[PDB]
Amino acid sequence: HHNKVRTCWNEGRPALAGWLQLPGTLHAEALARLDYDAVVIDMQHSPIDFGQVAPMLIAIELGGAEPFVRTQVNDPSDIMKLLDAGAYGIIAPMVNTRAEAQTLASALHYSPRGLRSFGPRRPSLRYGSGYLAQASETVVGLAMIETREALANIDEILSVDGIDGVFIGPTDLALDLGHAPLVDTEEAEVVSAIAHVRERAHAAGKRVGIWCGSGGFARVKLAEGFDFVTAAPDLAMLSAAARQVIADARAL
Amino acid sequence: HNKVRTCWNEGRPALAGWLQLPGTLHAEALARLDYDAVVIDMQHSPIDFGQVAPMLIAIELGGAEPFVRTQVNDPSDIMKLLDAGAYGIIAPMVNTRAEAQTLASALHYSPRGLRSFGPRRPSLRYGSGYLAQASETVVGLAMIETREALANIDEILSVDGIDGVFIGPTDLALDLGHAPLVDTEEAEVVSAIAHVRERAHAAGKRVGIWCGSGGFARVKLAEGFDFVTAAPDLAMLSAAARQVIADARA
Amino acid sequence: HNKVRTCWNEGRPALAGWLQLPGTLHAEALARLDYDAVVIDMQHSPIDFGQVAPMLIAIELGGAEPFVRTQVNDPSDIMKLLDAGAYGIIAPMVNTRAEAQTLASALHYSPRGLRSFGPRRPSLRYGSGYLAQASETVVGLAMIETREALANIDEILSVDGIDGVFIGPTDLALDLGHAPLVDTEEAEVVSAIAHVRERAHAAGKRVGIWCGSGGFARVKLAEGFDFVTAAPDLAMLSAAARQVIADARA
Amino acid sequence: HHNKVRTCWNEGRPALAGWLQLPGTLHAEALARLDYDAVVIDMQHSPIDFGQVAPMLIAIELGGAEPFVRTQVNDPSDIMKLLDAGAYGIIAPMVNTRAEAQTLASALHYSPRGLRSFGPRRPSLRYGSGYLAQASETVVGLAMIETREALANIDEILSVDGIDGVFIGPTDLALDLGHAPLVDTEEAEVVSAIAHVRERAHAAGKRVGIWCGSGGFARVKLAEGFDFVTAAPDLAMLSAAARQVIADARAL
Amino acid sequence: HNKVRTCWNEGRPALAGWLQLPGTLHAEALARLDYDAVVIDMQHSPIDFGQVAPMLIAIELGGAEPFVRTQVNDPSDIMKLLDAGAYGIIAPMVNTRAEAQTLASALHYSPRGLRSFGPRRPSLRYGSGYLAQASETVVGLAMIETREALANIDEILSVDGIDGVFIGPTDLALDLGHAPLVDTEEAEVVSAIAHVRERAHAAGKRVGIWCGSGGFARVKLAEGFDFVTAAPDLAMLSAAARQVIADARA
Amino acid sequence: HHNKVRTCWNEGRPALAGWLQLPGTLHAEALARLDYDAVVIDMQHSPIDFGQVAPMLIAIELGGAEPFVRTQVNDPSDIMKLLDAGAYGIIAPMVNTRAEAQTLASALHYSPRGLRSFGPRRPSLRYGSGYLAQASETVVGLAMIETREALANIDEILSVDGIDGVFIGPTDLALDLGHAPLVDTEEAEVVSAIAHVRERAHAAGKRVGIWCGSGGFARVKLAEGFDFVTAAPDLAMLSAAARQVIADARAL
Ligand SMILES: [Br-]
Ligand SMILES: [Br-]
Ligand SMILES: [Br-]
Ligand SMILES: [Br-]
Ligand SMILES: [Br-]
Ligand SMILES: [Br-]
Ligand SMILES: [K+]
Ligand SMILES: [K+]
Ligand SMILES: [K+]
Ligand SMILES: [K+]
Ligand SMILES: [K+]
Ligand SMILES: [K+]
Ligand SMILES: [K+]
Ligand SMILES: [Mg+2]
Ligand SMILES: [Mg+2]
Ligand SMILES: [Mg+2]
Ligand SMILES: [Mg+2]
Ligand SMILES: [Mg+2]
Ligand SMILES: [Mg+2]
Ligand SMILES: [Mg+2]
Repeated sequence: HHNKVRTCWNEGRPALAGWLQLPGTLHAEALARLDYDAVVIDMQHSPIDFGQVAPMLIAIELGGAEPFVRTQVNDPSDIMKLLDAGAYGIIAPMVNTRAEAQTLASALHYSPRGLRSFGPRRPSLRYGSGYLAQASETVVGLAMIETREALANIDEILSVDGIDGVFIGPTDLALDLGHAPLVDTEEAEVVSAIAHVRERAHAAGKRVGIWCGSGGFARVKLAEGFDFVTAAPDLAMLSAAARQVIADARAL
Repeated sequence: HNKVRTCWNEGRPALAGWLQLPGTLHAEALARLDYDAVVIDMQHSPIDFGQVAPMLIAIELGGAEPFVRTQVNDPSDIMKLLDAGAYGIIAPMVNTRAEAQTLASALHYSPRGLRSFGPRRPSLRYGSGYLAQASETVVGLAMIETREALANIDEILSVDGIDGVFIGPTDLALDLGHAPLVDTEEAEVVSAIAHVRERAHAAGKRVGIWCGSGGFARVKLAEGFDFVTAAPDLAMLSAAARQVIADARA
Repeated sequence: HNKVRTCWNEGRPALAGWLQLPGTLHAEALARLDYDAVVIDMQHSPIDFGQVAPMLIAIELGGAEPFVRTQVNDPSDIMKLLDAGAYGIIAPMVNTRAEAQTLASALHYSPRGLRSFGPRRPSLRYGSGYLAQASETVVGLAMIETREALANIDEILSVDGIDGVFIGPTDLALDLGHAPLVDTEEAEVVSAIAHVRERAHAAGKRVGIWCGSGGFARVKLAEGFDFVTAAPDLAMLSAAARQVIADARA
Repeated sequence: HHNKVRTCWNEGRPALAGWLQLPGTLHAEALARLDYDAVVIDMQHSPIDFGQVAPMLIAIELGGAEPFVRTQVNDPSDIMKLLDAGAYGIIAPMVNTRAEAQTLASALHYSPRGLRSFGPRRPSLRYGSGYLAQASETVVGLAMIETREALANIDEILSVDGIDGVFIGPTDLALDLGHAPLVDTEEAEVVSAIAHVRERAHAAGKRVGIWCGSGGFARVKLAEGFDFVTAAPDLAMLSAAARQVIADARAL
Repeated sequence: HNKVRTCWNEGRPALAGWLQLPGTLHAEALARLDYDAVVIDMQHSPIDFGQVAPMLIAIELGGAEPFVRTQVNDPSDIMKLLDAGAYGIIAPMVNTRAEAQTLASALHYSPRGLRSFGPRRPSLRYGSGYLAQASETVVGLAMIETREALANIDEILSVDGIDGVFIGPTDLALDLGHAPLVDTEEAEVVSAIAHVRERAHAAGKRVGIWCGSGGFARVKLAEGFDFVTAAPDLAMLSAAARQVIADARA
Repeated sequence: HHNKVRTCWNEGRPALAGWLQLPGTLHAEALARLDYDAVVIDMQHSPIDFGQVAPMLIAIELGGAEPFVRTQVNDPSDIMKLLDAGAYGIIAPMVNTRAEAQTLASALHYSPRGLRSFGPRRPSLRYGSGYLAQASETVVGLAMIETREALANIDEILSVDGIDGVFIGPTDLALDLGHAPLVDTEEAEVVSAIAHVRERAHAAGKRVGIWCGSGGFARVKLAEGFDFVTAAPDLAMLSAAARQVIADARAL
C-alpha cells in the first residue's frame, strides 16, 4: 500500500492525472483504469457536492489510480473530511500567501506536525492499524498558484514544510495578469511566470504541477520537468468527441 | 413540437446522442450540440428513475428532444417516464405483435391505448390542450434485436400507435450467433439490418439504429435511417481519454 | 393502530393528503394538519423508491398514517413498500377479480396471502407481536378507473383481504369517453361513482375517491365515502402562487 | 440571452420573484412558468444542499424565470460554485458592514473588478464563448440588510460598486430591533427603518429588494417603488392552501 | 475470478455478509473482513438501484465478491444488476421449473439464455475477453422458501444455468405454518432444510442458507452448505447497541 | 414537548447517547428506539453530507431519542441550518478559546442573546407558534475540548453563558498531548486532564460530556458524574459484531 503519485516521485518519474467535473462512479472507474497515476475530482468548478464525491473516490481507487480532490476552497475542516473519505491528494485553489499555505499544511498532518482531527474512516480500512505512523506519506498536498499575489509570494509559500509543493492554475493566472482566459498558452508573460514558479519549486526541493486542457500541452509540460500534470477535463474531452462525431455524421 | 417529429414532417432524419452516464451537466452540454434528440439509456447504465428525472429537464433546456431507452417494455414504467417529460420511448427486446401492442397501449390515452392520465411535465410544456395532441408529442420505437423479432418484423410493423422500430445491432448479431461488435461488417447482420429498414419504410413506418462512430452514422443517414444515434457518452469519453494519455506520454 | 382503521372502527371517515412532490419537509408539515393519512403518489410523480422511504418516516412523525398509491399493482413493489412502513396501499388500474387477488396476495402473510417476511420498519413500530396483527396494520384499496373495472365491480369487491376500492375519476371519465376533469359534473361519470360507492357498502367494503377541492371533498364525505383525499400538493401550490402573483401585480 | 431581472430594471420595471424552501425540480419548473421574473432558492432556512440546488436551477431556467439563490452565508467560494452552476442572482444574508459587502462584490466579478475564479460550466453553455465580456451583467448581487448594525452602515454598504444593491430581511430586522418575528409588518419603527434603507438605496443609484410573506404585502412593496419583491414561500403557500382545503372539507 | 467460484473450485464453502442498510462505508468495512462475498438485500431493505450501484463498487474494493438478493425474479432487473457489477444473484420465491428457467435466461447470453448485451462494469473488470467467460463470472441461486418450491425442488435443480438454490428458512417456516424464526429448531423446517441440501448435492448443484448467528453458520458449514450468510447488518448492529447500553447503564 | 437531554439534566439524571457515522434512516430509527436519550450524527469523521443528515434527524426523533449533530467545524451558518432542520443538540469540534466558545453561543440563540437567523422550518412544526419564547431551552450546545490549548483555556470557555458546557474528545486530546490515538484510556496524564475539565465544568455550574468507544468505558464515565456520555459508534459496533460472527462461524 502506497500513494501512487508519491511512488512516481520516489522513482524519479512524473505523475499524469485525470480531471473530473462530472459526478458519478462509472466514468471515474473507467478513466482510473487507463494509464493515469491519479484522477482529480474538481469540487470548485463542478456541481459535485460531498455526497457525490464520496463514492467517486471509491471508484477511482478500485480502477487503480490515486484519488485526488481539487477542493472548493482552502478550508481545513473541508480538507480533513475529504482525507477521512479516502482523498489521498489535496489541491487547494487560490493559495496566495505563506499564511494560507500554512493553513493547508495544518490540515494534512496530525499533531504535532499539524492539527488534523483524528477519525480516519477510509484510510484505516486501506492502510490498517499502522496508518497513523505513515499517514503523512499517504497524502499529497499541493497549494495552487493562480494570482499575481501568489507569484510574488512563491518563495514564502514554498518555504512551508508541510506541503509537497504547488499546482499552477494557468487560466486564473492569465486572467489575473490582465489577459483573456487563455487555455494551454505560449503567451510570453504567462509562460515566464509559470517557468519562474517551476524554477523556484525545484530550487526549494519541492514539487510543481500544472493543469492542462489537452494531451499535446500535457506532453510539453511533462517534457519541461513538471512533477504532476493533469489532462484533460472529462466534460471537455466528451464535448470535443461529440462535436467530432456529429461533424463526421453530418458531412457530405 | 416534438423536434424529431418536426425533422420527419420536414423530410429530414434525426441525429441523437446516447447517455449511459448519470447527471445533468453533460446531458445539457450534448443537447446544445447539433443533436435533434438525446437518448438516456436506462437498460445498460446505472441510471435509476431518481437520476433520469433531472436529465430530461437538462436535455430539454439544451434544445434537444428528450428520449429514453427503457430497461424493459413495461407499460407502467413507460407511463411514469412520459409523465416526467420523456417525449421519445425506445423499448428493448420487442419480439412479437403482442409485445408491440403492449408498447402502443402505454403511449396513447383511451380509446387508442390505456395510458393512465396524470401528465405532470407534459402539461407544463403543452398546456391544457395537451390531451388532444398528446399522441403527436410522443415518438415510440420498438427495438428489433433478436431472431424472433426479425422473423416477426411485418406483424410488429402492423401495430398502429408505434412510430416504427429501432435496431439493436449488437444484441441482433449475438442472437444470430455472431460477435456483438459495434458497427459490424458481418454479412448476415448487415443484410438483416437492411431488411428491417426496407420492411419499416414499406409499412410506412420509421426505422432507427445505434452507431459507435460518426463515419458509420453518416452511412446509415445516407441509407435512409430516420433516427440515428452516435455515439455512447462513456465510449466517446473513454476513447478521448486514451488518446490524451497516449499524446501526453509520448 | 392504523389511524384510518381507527377512524373506521369509530364510525368516522378518513380525510387524506396527496403528495406528487418529493421531499420530507412538506410531507411532515401536511401530516401535522387535520389529515388522518397522507398518500404519496408513485404513479403520476417523479418520486422513486429512494425518495419515498424518508417521506414515509416524515408523515408518521407528523401524526398521519403513511399511504402509497403505487405505480402498478405489482406484489414485489407492494411488499417492499410495506416493509418500508407504508401502512396503506392504493393500487392503480385493478380491472379484474384476478388482479384484486394479486393485490390481496401481497398484503397478507401465508396462509391468507404470499407476502414475503422481512418487516424492517413495521417491526420497529409494532414490536415482536407484529405477525399476529400484521393484517390489521395495513389498509389495501384496489383502484376502479376503467370501464372493465366498473363492469367487474362485484367480483373485485368479492376478494377477501382487500379493504375496498378507491375511484380514479379522471381515468374513469377518460375510459368512458369524457374529459378527464377533476371533480366532474358529467352525468354518466357521477352515476358510475355513486354505483361503485353503493356496491362497496353493499359488499361490506370501504370506498374512497380523489378530490381537487375542499368543497367537492365535503360532498363526498356527506355522500358516505370512507376515504377522501383532497387535494394534490402541486395543484394546491400552483393555484396559491397564481393568486399571490395576481394580488401582487394588481 | 439576458438576465430577466436586469431586463426589468433596464425597462424601468420592478421584478417579482418566487421563494423556494422545498427541494425538487417539479414545483420549481411549475412556479417559474407563472408570471414570476425570478425564483429564489433559499439555502439558509431550508434543507436544500448543493446536490439538490443544482437541478432546481436548471428547472427554473427551463420554466422561464431567472434562477436566484439566497445563500446560507456570505462566503465567496460558495457563491462562486453557485454562479458556475447557473445561479444568475445571489442574495447573501447578514451583510452588516462595508467590508462584508466588499466580500460579496469580490465573488461576483472576474479580475480585475473582483477575484471570481474562472470555470463557468453552465454560464458558458447559456451565454456561449462571449460570456466573459458580459459576465458581470449576467449576474445580480444583493446584500441583505437584517440588523441594527446593517441599518447604521447602510450608506457605507451602498457605496460598494460591485453589488447591484440591498435586499431587506424584515423578520430578522424586527427581531434584532427587539420585536417579535413580525411578518409583513406596519410596525412604525421597523417600517421607518425599511423606508430609510429604500430612500438611501435609491439616493445612491442602487436597487432595493424586500422579502414578503403574502401577495397583499408584495403589492404594497411594489407600489412603494421596491425594485425586487419576493412573494411568498412555497411551503407557506402550500400549508395555507392545505389548511383551507381541510377547513372546507370538514365544514358543516 | 469470482471469489465464490474460486472457493468451490478449491473444495471450500463460501461465507458471506448480508446488508439491509444502504451506503458504502459499512459495505467496504465488512468486505475487508474474512467474508468471501457480501450480499446486498434489495427485497427487505430501503435500498433502491441508485443506492445499490456504489455499494457494489465498495464491496469489490474491500475484497469480497459482490452479490445481490433481488426484490423479485425479474430478468430485466437482474440484467441491469449484472451490468452494474453484481457477480452473484439470489432471486426470491423461485417456486417452479418455469421460474428457475426465467432466472437462468437472465444470467446467460444467447444461445444459452437471452441476457441483453451491454456489460458496463464487467467489461472494466474482465476486459474484451469477457463474453467468452461471462457465464463463469456470475453465480446464480434460486431461493427455495415455499411449500410449492419444496414440492418442485428436483425440477428447479434440473434447470441448467443455475448454480443451485438458496434457502429462505423464515419464509419456508411461515409457508409450512410455523413461526418465521431465525435459525429455527422446528423439526419439520429442519427436515425440509436437510432435504433441499441433499437434493441439491445429488443433482450436482450448490446450496446456501441465511443464518442469524455465528454458531448456526458453523453448523451449516459443517453440514456441507456451499454458501452460508451470517448475519444481517441491522440485526448485528441493533444487538450490539442493546449490549453497549445495558453495559453502560449497569 | 421538551429536549429529552435537558429533561434528564432537570431531573438530576445523566443522558446516554448513540453515535452514527453511517448515513441512512433505518439504523438511525432502530438505535433511537433503544434506551438512548439522544443519538448524535457525526458530520466531522463520516461521509454524511447535509442532504443525508436531514432525513436522519427525522428518523431519530420518530424513534424517540433527541437528535444531536457533531458538526464538521464550529461555523455559525452551518450550525443554524442544522437547528432549522431539527438538530436539537449541537457539539462543535476543536473549540480552543473563549472567543471560539462565544462564536458557538452566538449561533444557538436569537437576538438579543445571540445572532441566530430566524427561519425555524422544523422546530416550528415540533414546538408550534410558541417556539421563539422557549427556543433556547429546546437546544443543547456543547463545545468540544480536544487540545492542550482548550485545556489551558477551560475556565475562560466555561465562562461563556450561551453554551450548556463542554464535550471531551479524548482521542484528539491524547494525540495533542503527544500519545498514540488512545481509545477509552486510563493513561495518567490524559485521565488527569479529563478529570480537571469535569471538575472545572461542575465548579462553573456547567455540564460535561465525553465520547466513549465501549459500553464498559461509558459505565465508568457515568459513574464518575459525566452529564452526557456517548457509546459507541455504529460502524465500530457493527464491525466488532461481524468479526465475532465470522470468528464463531469459522471456529473448529
Ligand atoms: Br490508457
Ligand atoms: Br455541434
Ligand atoms: Br388543519
Ligand atoms: Br401567473
Ligand atoms: Br475477520
Ligand atoms: Br435498549
Ligand atoms: K491507472
Ligand atoms: K440541439
Ligand atoms: K433513487
Ligand atoms: K394529522
Ligand atoms: K416566468
Ligand atoms: K474479504
Ligand atoms: K429512546
Ligand atoms: Mg483556477
Ligand atoms: Mg440491445
Ligand atoms: Mg388514474
Ligand atoms: Mg448531497
Ligand atoms: Mg433573515
Ligand atoms: Mg424470504
Ligand atoms: Mg476529535
